[PDB]
Amino acid sequence: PVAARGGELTQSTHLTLEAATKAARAAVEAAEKDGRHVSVAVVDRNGNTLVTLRGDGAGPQSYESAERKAFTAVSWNAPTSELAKRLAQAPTLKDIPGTLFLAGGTPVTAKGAPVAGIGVAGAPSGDLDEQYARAGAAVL
Amino acid sequence: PVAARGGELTQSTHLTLEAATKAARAAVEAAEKDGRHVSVAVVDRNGNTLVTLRGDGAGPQSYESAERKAFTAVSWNAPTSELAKRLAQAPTLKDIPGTLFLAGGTPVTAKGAPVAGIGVAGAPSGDLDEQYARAGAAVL
Amino acid sequence: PVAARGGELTQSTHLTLEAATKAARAAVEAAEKDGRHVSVAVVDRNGNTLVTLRGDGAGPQSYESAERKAFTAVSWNAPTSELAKRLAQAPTLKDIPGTLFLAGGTPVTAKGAPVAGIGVAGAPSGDLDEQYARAGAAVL
Amino acid sequence: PVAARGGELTQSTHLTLEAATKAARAAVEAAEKDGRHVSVAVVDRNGNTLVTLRGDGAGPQSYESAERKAFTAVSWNAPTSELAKRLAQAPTLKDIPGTLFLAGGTPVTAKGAPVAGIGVAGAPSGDLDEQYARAGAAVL
Amino acid sequence: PVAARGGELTQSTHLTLEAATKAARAAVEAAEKDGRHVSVAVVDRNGNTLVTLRGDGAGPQSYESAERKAFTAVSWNAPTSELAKRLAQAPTLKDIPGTLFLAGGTPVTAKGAPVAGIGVAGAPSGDLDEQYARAGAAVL
Amino acid sequence: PVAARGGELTQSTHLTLEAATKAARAAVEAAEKDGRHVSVAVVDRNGNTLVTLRGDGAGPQSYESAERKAFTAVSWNAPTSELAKRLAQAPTLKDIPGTLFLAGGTPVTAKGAPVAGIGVAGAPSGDLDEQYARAGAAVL
Amino acid sequence: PVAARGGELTQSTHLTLEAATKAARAAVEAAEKDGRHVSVAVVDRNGNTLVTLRGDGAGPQSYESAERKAFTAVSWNAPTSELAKRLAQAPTLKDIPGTLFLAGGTPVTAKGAPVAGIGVAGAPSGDLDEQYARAGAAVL
Amino acid sequence: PVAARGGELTQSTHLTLEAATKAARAAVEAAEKDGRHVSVAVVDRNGNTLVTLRGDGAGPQSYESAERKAFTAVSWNAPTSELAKRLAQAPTLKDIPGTLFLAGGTPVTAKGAPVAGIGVAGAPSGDLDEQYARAGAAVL
Ligand SMILES: [Fe+3]
Ligand SMILES: [Fe+3]
Ligand SMILES: [Fe+3]
Ligand SMILES: [Fe+3]
Ligand SMILES: [Fe+3]
Ligand SMILES: [Fe+3]
Ligand SMILES: [Fe+3]
Ligand SMILES: [Fe+3]
Ligand SMILES: [Fe+3]
Ligand SMILES: [Fe+3]
Repeated sequence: PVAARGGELTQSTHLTLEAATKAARAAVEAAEKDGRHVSVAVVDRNGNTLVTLRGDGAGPQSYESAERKAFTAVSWNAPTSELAKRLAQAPTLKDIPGTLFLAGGTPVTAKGAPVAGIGVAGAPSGDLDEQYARAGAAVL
Repeated sequence: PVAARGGELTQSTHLTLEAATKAARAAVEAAEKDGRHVSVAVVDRNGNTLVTLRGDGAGPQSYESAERKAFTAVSWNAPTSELAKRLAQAPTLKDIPGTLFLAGGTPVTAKGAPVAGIGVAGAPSGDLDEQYARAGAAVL
Repeated sequence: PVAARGGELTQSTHLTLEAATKAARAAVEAAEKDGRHVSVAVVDRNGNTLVTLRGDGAGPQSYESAERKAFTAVSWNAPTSELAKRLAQAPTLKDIPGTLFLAGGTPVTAKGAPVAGIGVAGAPSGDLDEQYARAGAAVL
Repeated sequence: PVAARGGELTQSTHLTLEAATKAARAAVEAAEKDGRHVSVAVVDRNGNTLVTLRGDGAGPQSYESAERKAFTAVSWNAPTSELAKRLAQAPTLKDIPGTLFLAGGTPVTAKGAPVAGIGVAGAPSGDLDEQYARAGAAVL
Repeated sequence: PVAARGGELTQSTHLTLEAATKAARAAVEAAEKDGRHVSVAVVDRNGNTLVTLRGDGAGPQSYESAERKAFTAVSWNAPTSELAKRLAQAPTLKDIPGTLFLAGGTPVTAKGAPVAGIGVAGAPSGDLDEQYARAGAAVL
Repeated sequence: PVAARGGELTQSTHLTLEAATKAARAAVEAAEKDGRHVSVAVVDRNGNTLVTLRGDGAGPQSYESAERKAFTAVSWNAPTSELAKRLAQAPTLKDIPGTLFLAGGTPVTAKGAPVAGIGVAGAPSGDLDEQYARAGAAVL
Repeated sequence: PVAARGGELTQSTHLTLEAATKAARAAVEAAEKDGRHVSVAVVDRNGNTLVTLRGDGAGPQSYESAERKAFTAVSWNAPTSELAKRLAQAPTLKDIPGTLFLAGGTPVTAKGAPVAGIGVAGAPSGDLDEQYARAGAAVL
Repeated sequence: PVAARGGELTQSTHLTLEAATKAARAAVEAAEKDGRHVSVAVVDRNGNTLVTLRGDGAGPQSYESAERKAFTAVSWNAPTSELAKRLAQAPTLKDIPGTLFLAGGTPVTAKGAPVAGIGVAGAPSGDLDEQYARAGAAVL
C-alpha cells in the first residue's frame, strides 16, 4: 500500500456501533411498551446499514421497510413523514433507488450534518413508526 | 434531528474526491502510455465506489471487474494478486459477495489503516492490470 | 451448538404444509370450476412461500403476482382489495419491497394473529382472484 | 380472515429478539476485547435475519459475509468450519443460493433442533471469526 | 426418467422461431422505412423471450422496454395501449413484476388464445411503437 | 390480435398442474415417511416453476435448492446426480445461470422428450433427496 | 475470428474518456463552488457508464440517482427536467427500467445525435442538479 | 444539448443489425440441419445484446448461456473453448460478472479489433455449440 497524505485525506463522522445499537434498542423498547411489533434499522450517512433488529412478531415487510426509511431520512437529513409530502411537487423523488418515502425514518446529526438515519416499520401507521424512531434517537 | 454527542461519535478517514480522481486518472494514463485499454475504479474502505473511468476501447467486462477488484483490495488491505493466492488454503473466500480475487486491485492506506482500493481491469493479464493500479496509487 | 433456554425462546404458529396445500388446491379448483386459469400462492407470516401452484393456461405474470399478493395480505392481516384502498391516504405503502396492493390476496389467522396469506392471480379481475383466494381459505 | 384450526396448525421455536441481540452483542464484545473489527448476524432457522451489527472499522465485505455464514450454519445445523470440509466430497453444496461455506457461523438449538445461526466476519481468519461466534452463542 | 402418460399431459401452442423471427424482422423493417430506430422483442405466452432485435441507433432503454411490452401484451391478450388505460380504475396493475403498461406491445393468438406478444420501443411515441408492432404481427 | 396460422405454429407437451402436484406431493410423502423434512419443486421444460411445496421443518436453503435442481434436471434431461459428475470434464457447466449440479433433481419425459424436472432438497444427502424425487416421479 | 466486411459494418460516435472526464469534473467543480455536494455520472448513448465521481459529502442516494438521470437524458436526447413533464400525458414512461425522470440529467450531442448524458444528484433541488450538469456539458 | 467537437469525439465500429441477424440465423440453421435445438445470441463489443433467437425445443438454460458466451468471447476476443483453458492458470477469471467460460462463443472482428461475439448453447456439447457459432460467423 501506498500511504496517502494529507491534503489528499478528509474525515467523516459516524455513530459508534455502541450508540447505533443503543438507539435501535430504544426504538424497539418504545414499541414493545405499547404492544407494537416493529423492525428497526440504523443506516449511516454513507448509506451502510449499521444495525438491524427484527421485533418479535413484526410483519415480514417491516425489515426492508425500516432499512429503506432510515436510508431515506439520512439521505435528505429530514424525517420521512416530511419527505413524503415533497412528492406533491416532485413525484419522481420516490423513483430514486433504495428509497422509501413513508413516515417512520428520522435523521440524527453531528455538527449540523446528517450522520445516521433510524427507521422503524411494522406499527399500524407510519406516524406511530416515526414516534418510535424518535424515541430511539432521543437516547442519543 | 437529534444531535449526537460525543462519546457516541467516531471518525473515519477517506481519500478526497480530488485524490481519488488523480489516482484513477494516473492509472488510466499509465495504461494508455502502453497502448492498453482499461477501466479503473476507486472504492472506499466503506465499500462505496468513489470514481470510475471506462477507458476508450476497454472490454465490457472490465468495468465491474475493476470495481470488484478495488472493493476486494480495500476489504483485506492487500493486493488482489496476493489475495488470489490465499484461495489455495481458503478456497471459499471467493464466495464472499462483491469480491473478485484476481490480480489488479491494490490498497491505499492512511495511518496504517486501509482507506481505499484502486482496481484496474482490461489489460492482457491481471499482473499488468495491477501494474497500472500501482501507478495510480503512486501519485498519492 | 449451544442450546438456548428458555426465557430466551418464543413460539410462533403456522399452517402445516398439508393445510397450506389443501387451501391452495381449493383455490385452483374454484377457479377451474369457472373456467379460469390462475396461479395460487400460500405465504407464511414469516414471509416464506409455502406452496405455489401454476394453473394450466395461467398468464406468465400470474405466478409472481399471486406470491406478492399473499405476502401483502399476511403482512397487514387484511385482504389486498382493502389494502389497495389505503393507497388513497398513504400512496407510498406500495413502495415497500415485495408487496402488491392489488385485489386477490386474503389472510388466514390463528388465535387472532395472521399466520398465512393466500394469493391468486390470473383471473379477469382482482375481485375474481380474491373470490378464489377466499374459496381456498374457506376449506381451513 | 378465515381462522385455521387446529390439526391444520403447527408450532416452531425461535430465539427472542432479546436473546438474539444479547448473543450478537457478546460476539462483538469478544472481538472488541481482542482488538478485532467484525460484523455479526443472527439468522433464524426460517432463514430471516433477526439481528445485524456492523463493528466499528469492520471491512465492507464483512456484513453480508456474516449474514450468509449464519444462514449456512442454521441450514445444516453445523459450524461453517465443518461444513466447508464437506466440499471435498460434495463440491457443489456451495452453489446453493444464499450460502457461504467459510468458517465463522455456528448454530444454536432448542430441543435438539436448530433455531438460529450466529455468523461473524471481519477477523483475520475464519477460525477467529468462529471463535467470536461461539462467544456470542455462549451467553445463551 | 419416468415417462408420463397421458391424462397427465397437456399441450400448448407456440409461434415457431421462424414465425417469431419473421414478425420481429417485419417490425424492424417497418420502423426503418420511416427512419425510426427501435428494438423489437417477441415473448411467448409462457413468458419466455423468443426473439430480440436491437435496431441500429435504438436508444439504450428500448431493449428492455420492448421485452416488457411484449410480456405485458401476451399476459393480458391485449395491446399495451389499451392496457395502459386500465390503470385509471386499477392503478396497481403496473406493480406486477415484469410488466410495462405503455403503448407498443400487441398480442398474437392461435385458436382464440394468446400465444405471443410483439413489443417495440424506441420510436418518438408509444403509439408509433405500436404501429410497428402491428406491422410485425401483420405478416403472420 | 393477429391470429397466426399454421405452418407458423408448433406444439409442446407438459405435465398438467394436477400431475405435477401429484408428483410433488408424492415426493414430500416419501420424505415424511422417513422422518425427513424437504422442499420439492416441479419445473417445466420451458423453465417455469409449476409447483413448490415447502415441507414442515425443511431448511431455509432447501426451497431454492429444490427449484434449481429441478430446472437443471429438465434442462439436460438427466438426474442431477449424474450431471454433477460431468463437472469433472466440463467444470464450468455449473456457471450456467439458474443451475445447481447437486443430486436431487430427476427428469420426467413424454414421447422421449423432457417435459418436467422434479427437485428435492433438505435431506441429509443429495442421494436421499434424489430418492424422494424419484418417488415423486414414480406416481406418474 | 471471422472478420466482418463491410456493408456489414456501421460506426457510432462517442465522447472520449478524456472529454467525459473533463465534463464530469466541471460539474463537480461548479457544485463545489456553490458549497454543494453532488455525485456526477456520464453515460454513453449505448447505455454504458463512462465516468462516475462521488463528491465529498454527497448523499448516498446521489450516486445511482446521477447515473440514472444521465441514462435517461441520453435515451430521449432531452433534459430530464423536461422529460419529467412528459409524465403528465404518459405516466408509465417512468416504468421503463433504468430510468429516472427527475431534473438533473442533460444530453450531449454530436452531428445532431445524442452521444452521452451527464447526470448530477445531491443538490437541494433537481433544478440545481441540472444547473451543474449543464456546467459540465458547457466545457465541451 | 451542448454539441461536442471534435478532438472530444471518437468512433467505434459495429455489426449492423442486418449482419448480426444474418449470423444468428445461420447458426440456428446449422444446428437445425443437424437436428439440434439451440439458442443463439449476438453481443456487441460494448457489451449490449444485439440479437437473440431461441430455437424450437432449446433447453431453458440455453438462452442466458448463449448470451454469456457471446459476451465472454467479445470481451477477450477469443473463442470461449480456448478461454476455458485459461482457467488452469487463472481460475478466478470466471468470477468476473456476466461471463461464461464454456465452449460455444466465438468473436467477430473488424480492422483487427473485436466488434461482436456470437454465442450458442443447447447442443449436447460445448464443442458442438461452438461449431454452430462458427457457422454463424462464417456468413459474415
Ligand atoms: Fe395495535
Ligand atoms: Fe497488447
Ligand atoms: Fe470452483
Ligand atoms: Fe373468462
Ligand atoms: Fe405512481
Ligand atoms: Fe490483528
Ligand atoms: Fe423522427
Ligand atoms: Fe435423519
Ligand atoms: Fe445549501
Ligand atoms: Fe442429438
